[PDB]
Amino acid sequence: ATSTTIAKHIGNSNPLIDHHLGADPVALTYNGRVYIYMSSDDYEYNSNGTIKDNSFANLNRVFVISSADMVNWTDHGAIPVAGANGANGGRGIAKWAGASWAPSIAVKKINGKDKFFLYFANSGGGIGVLTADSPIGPWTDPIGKPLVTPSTPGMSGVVWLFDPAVFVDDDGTGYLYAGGGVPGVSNPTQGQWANPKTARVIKLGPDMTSVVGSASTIDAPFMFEDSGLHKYNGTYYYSYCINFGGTHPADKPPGEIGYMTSSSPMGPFTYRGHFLKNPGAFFGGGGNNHHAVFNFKNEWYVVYHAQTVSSALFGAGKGYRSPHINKLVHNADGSIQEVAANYAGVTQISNLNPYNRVEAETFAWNGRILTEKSTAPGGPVNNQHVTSIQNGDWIAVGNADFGAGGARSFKANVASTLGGKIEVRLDSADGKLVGTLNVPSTGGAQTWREIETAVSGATGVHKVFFVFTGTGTGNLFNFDYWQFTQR
Ligand SMILES: OCC1O[C@@H](O)[C@H](O)[C@@H](O)[C@@H]1O[C@@H]1O[C@H](CO)[C@@H](O[C@@H]2O[C@H](CO)[C@H](O[C@@H]3O[C@H](CO)[C@@H](O)[C@H](O)[C@H]3O)[C@H](O)[C@H]2O)[C@H](O)[C@H]1O
Ligand SMILES: [Ca+2]
Ligand code: NA
Ligand code: NA
Repeated sequence: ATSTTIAKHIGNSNPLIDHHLGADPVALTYNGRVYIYMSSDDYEYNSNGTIKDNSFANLNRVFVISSADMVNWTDHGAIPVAGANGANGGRGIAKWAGASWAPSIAVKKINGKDKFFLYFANSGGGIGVLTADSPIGPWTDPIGKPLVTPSTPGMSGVVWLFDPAVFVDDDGTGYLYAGGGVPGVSNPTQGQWANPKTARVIKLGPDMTSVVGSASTIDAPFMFEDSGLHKYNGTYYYSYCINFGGTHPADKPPGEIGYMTSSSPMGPFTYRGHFLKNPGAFFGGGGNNHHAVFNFKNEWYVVYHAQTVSSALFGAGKGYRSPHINKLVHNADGSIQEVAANYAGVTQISNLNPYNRVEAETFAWNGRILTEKSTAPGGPVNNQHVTSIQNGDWIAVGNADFGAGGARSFKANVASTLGGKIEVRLDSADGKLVGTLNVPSTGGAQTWREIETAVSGATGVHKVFFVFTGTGTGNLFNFDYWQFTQR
């Protein structure tokens, strides 16, 4: 049914979202929210409409979601990064780039103001950067040529010049890690598998949109891709995905996330071991492994991908990937424990306040809707709405705190051709009905009205379900934001 959750099931926190896909995740922690930026995985089909394996043909945008609590995620839509080959309908930002794989994100205070930098790979040929004054844009290409190419000093022996990771150190110096691939083309020797020497680190200029000096090689044993950097107790941890070829020793298992430490961001690094098995080990099958380690609201986590949504829909992952987050633990000696990747994920860290404007596209669970960029007046940058709403569809938030006094009323911004209803229920999709909002015909799908209705019996902490009903097909209404009022 639908009606039913695809993969992220009520009470579980992984995958983070399941109303569309998101590969190669990276995290930015910024002023009480974590933002996750992702390659734009999107199904490819044979001409007869049957699913086929991901060939990365759709990897020309960056999807962005954010959360204050690890359970409810705001969908910020897509950044149209790639602008070459007519990509993104002429509205792509980096006109030189045909692709925008594997984003990295950084924030640095420049001239007294926080500036944001989004890095990406134009497939395996070069890394670019876009800039913005907020974590969600709007975005500018201040170069627009690649930032790093094989002609950048120190980058010549890189096989795949991709998968950037950008770190801003405590002294404000930025560093870019990148590269991967295995030399030897169709058939690497054992020694080429064991020491590809294709990983690189280069210092960035103060502006974060230039490099200084030359790149240094990081000799990551069995390097493949997926550079990562985090800093824990004054030590720099370079992490990466271990390759799949050649014989491997016990301590460098194929397709797992390995890590190295150094007292300096540019090395020398020493291999320490491995902390994330292949997603296939946990969720069945196998595929590429991509990750980022981050500290959010004082806890260490890893964001990574797995084929958990595509598998649920098609009965095979086919290379189509979804974001997951689990806790990461450093030991007293500075080594990292194996991450227990799972569906349960991270328990909600803070309650949601239902008395502020909350985007309709801020939800923890759904069955089964879509989000798209919204014609509603006002709203946040790249404001989205919930759409593809049919009778019996629903969305839900985790742990909204109505307080002891509870809610007086409920408001929703909606656009509808024929009208419908939003039932507000506590705890479950068939739970206590605290109100029902009648969505009128507004004049059309792009004509917006804020509607208010009474609620009663909404006190304390509950999951909240918004259950959609109406007659006729197809889309009952679009749904932009909501807000409760306090008793
Ligand atoms: O090989 C065994 C194996 O074990 C199985 O149980 C698992 O299911 C598999 O995951 C695993 O196979 C490996 O799977 C990973 C995940 O996709 C592959 O890595 C990708 O390699 C290809 C290259 O063929 C990709 O696409 C290439 O990217 C370059 C970047 O420059 C680009 O030029 C071009 O479009 C492609 O050639 C990705 O880059 C990798 O993630 C292993 O190849 C595969 O053996
Ligand atoms: Ca909205
Ligand atoms: Na990455
Ligand atoms: Na639907």
